Amino acid sequence: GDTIFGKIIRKEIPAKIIFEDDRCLAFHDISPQAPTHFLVIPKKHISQISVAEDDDESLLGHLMIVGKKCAADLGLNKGYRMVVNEGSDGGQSVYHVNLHVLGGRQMHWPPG
Amino acid sequence: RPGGDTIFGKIIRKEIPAKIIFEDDRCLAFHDISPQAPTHFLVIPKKHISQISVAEDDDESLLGHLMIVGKKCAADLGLNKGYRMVVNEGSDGGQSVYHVNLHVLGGRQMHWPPG
Ligand SMILES: Nc1ncnc2c1ncn2[C@@H]1O[C@H](COP(=O)(O)NCCc2c[nH]c3ccccc23)[C@@H](O)[C@H]1O
Ligand SMILES: [Cl-]
Repeated sequence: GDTIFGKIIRKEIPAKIIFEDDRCLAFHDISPQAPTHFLVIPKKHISQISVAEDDDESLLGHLMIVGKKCAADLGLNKGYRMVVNEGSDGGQSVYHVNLHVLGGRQMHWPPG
Repeated sequence: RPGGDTIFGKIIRKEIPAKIIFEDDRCLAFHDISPQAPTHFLVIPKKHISQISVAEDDDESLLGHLMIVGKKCAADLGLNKGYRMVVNEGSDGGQSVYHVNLHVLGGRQMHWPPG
């Protein structure tokens, strides 16, 4: 079913958009866990990484390339952490695939 | 040398031991020596890329392949309740081996924030 991230893609509710193309959208997370914390999501509604199809491989990599380019544009020259959550144990909060990018502070270990 | 001389390049060339889960022409999945969850493994490209910040545009398929392999390995390992994937960049990310590596962690509740 639809999620709040679908509404964001459709521009029905506001978000602070960082980057957009024909197949993905990057925007700041509304509940930031670091001084910079944004999401990169595909426009295709893949609900979770566990159901991603083989044909989605380059799209998923595109999310990471967009994410790293956005991180550089946002000044994260000391580094950052990328996260994808799956399911209950993964703490996934929205059932639309989303790549978190967090930086601007030391990220710790374990990663949750 | 194919893979470079980080410890992950050594693992790729079978020069240092690893507990391998899956291997193909593009990548390798193997268990982390310092697990942070009951299941904790890594998926790495066989092509040496030092860190995500220097990945090239044409690396998209390879990077996505790491995630597809990661999720397939997670299912094969019975992580039916979910898992977390992590890629660390640089000092603030906590990167400690400069060869791109995707962590897959599961078998317990992961917490927020992710470090
Ligand atoms: N022979 C070997 N066989 C198998 N695994 C090995 C290994 N040799 C090292 N490994 C693992 O390779 C991973 C590298 O992951 P990152 O570069 O993302 N650093 C994250 C940790 C961190 C190190 N310092 C930090 C500081 C802050 C946050 C996180 C960290 C670690 O989990 C190691 O256990
Ligand atoms: Cl999530």
